[PDB]
Amino acid sequence: GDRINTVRGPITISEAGFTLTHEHICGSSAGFLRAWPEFFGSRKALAEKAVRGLRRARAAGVRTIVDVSTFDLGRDVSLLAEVSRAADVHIVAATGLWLDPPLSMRLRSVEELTQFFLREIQYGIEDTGIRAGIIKVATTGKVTPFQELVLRAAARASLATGVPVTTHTAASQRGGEQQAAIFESEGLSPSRVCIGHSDDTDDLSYLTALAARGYLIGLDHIPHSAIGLEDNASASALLGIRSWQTRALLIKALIDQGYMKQILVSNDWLFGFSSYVTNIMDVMDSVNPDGMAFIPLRVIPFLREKGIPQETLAGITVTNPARFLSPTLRA
Amino acid sequence: GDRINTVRGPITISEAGFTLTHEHICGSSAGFLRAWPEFFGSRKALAEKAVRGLRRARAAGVRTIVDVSTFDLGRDVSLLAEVSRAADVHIVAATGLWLDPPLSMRLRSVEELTQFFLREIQYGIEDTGIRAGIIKVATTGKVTPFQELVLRAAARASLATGVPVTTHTAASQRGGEQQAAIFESEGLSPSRVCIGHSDDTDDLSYLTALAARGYLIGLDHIPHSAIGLEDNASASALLGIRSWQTRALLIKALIDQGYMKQILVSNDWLFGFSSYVTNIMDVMDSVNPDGMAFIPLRVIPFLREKGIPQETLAGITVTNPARFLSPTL
Ligand SMILES: C[As](C)(=O)[O-]
Ligand SMILES: C[As](C)(=O)[O-]
Ligand SMILES: [Zn+2]
Ligand SMILES: [Zn+2]
Ligand SMILES: [Zn+2]
Ligand SMILES: [Zn+2]
Repeated sequence: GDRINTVRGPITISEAGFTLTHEHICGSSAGFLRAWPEFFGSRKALAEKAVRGLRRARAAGVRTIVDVSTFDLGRDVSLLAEVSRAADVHIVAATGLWLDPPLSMRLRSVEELTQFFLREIQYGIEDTGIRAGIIKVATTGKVTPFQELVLRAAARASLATGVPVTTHTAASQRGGEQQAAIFESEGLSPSRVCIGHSDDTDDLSYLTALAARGYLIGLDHIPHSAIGLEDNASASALLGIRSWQTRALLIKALIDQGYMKQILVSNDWLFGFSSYVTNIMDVMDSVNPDGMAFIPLRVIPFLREKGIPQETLAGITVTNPARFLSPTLRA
Repeated sequence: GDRINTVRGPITISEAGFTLTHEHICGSSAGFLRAWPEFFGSRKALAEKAVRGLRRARAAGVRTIVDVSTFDLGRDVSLLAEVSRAADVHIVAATGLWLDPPLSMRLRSVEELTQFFLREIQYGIEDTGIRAGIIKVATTGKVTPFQELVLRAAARASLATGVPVTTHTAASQRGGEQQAAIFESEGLSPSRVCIGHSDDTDDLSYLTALAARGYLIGLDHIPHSAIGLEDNASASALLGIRSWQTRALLIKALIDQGYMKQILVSNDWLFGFSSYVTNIMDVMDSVNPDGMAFIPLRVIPFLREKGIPQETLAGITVTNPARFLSPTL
């Protein structure tokens, strides 16, 4: 109803405040942080870096982040709880599956996957008793048969619990349209779904058409940009070469079209990143030293400068995430 | 030098006894047992099944198993330590990588992989202080570029520590030849290497040639013969069409060639198996109700009746594993 799960327990949605709806503490792989912590220097070093970063985000006004790391992104909810408590920032944990499921997940049926997502929402993650407040799913442009199982299981878990679904897409492939079709074939309301990484495209017809159907639009890659780093193949492939201003103007664009209630904004940042080339984190941190504070420190003023009312910005950063995260469906 | 690391700490070579050199407590995926234990009923149920299975094997003469589950096979060394202590059977843990590395492993350099294998051997696995006593690697027929990195990292870790390397091969594609070539390019002695799943072929010339170069030959799929399951659409690509006796005779064949010193025998069994289709464990347990006791209860007597002397059988099951596992440079 009006309470959501965080890694410190249930909170009322009024307490969430300024919420970043797509972030990561650490982007990794199942088991990896605990098997090889010195990849990140140490577990302690990683935790301290996350606490420093989250504390700066809190100074800048952030009160909640949603960590959309799944099992196969190496989600360690014990780490999430430790850094949440120390930074005093709410963290919502995720269930679901991203793009790197191990065999023990890849070979499961839609029914089995449904019961796994329900366990993480209704019972707890691992043996921690920490419950997920969101379901994260990911597809390639053309959805694979396994990915379709994952989306149907996510829809079924969402209908049984009321918690929302948020996606990874290839926006240049208009990936959201095939995702939306599968979700609706399962009876899932578009108001329970955020189509993420949507600022990766400048195709406003695609974006507005999803928004008109009641989907939430995740403009969550705003600081991702390898401009100046064109000589870095791996960084360019990851971040793109569109400017952060270009990405942010899509926020204005969707407001101007009348869809401010459908916008969710985030940084998609992280404090460690093992599921890409070595030292990618140092490259990203040089691009955006603000980290997760990039949205409140850079983007919000940029948009106010362009004339967007304060009330509108507050609605996008506070009201929209609250409506989205509040469990809404079967009691 | 003459101490072997187990999940309960170091043991002397003489303590190892009858050793099964390729086994699994649970074939899974990294993080999976912790995240979804009810897939196996419960963690408790899996543990209890494994303790009964190990005690059965112990009553059939087994004293040590080598669990060749890697990180990406969901190795949980805390589970191994628990079941080892309750069954009074030594378990040697593994490092290395099998065929399901996640992105955080697949994108690593040979230098990075070498350091991870070294951490698990020299420092410990996770935060447990339990050190690996063997390095497990796997390839599919024609070695992929990443698999080649794994094999080279395994060779370098072995050379720094004396710990042996054991492999998963496609024997029908003669995959050991490519593995050996890579190991030798690194300066690794063949006597530190077991080429596994070798009973999956009838090509005796292929096996003898490897043995003559000094490789250990892992005849570890003996009970994966099934016989009777052609109605199944997932128990013929995992299990066999040749009888277990046929596989077992390869042991005798190699003995007769004068290579009994080169032979390692095991079951490649497990007590849980999530990295396959659902309910596979039920199929497997019905086909081989002996589990890890299949080697001592069926294969040893079969060889004895074919005229292999006790002393030779003890050499294969006690002496060879001890020489293989004892860290050596
Ligand atoms: C963990 As990601 C690079 O898919 O947002
Ligand atoms: C874990 As296996 C079936 O490759 O020996
Ligand atoms: Zn993503
Ligand atoms: Zn992300
Ligand atoms: Zn194998
Ligand atoms: Zn095996």
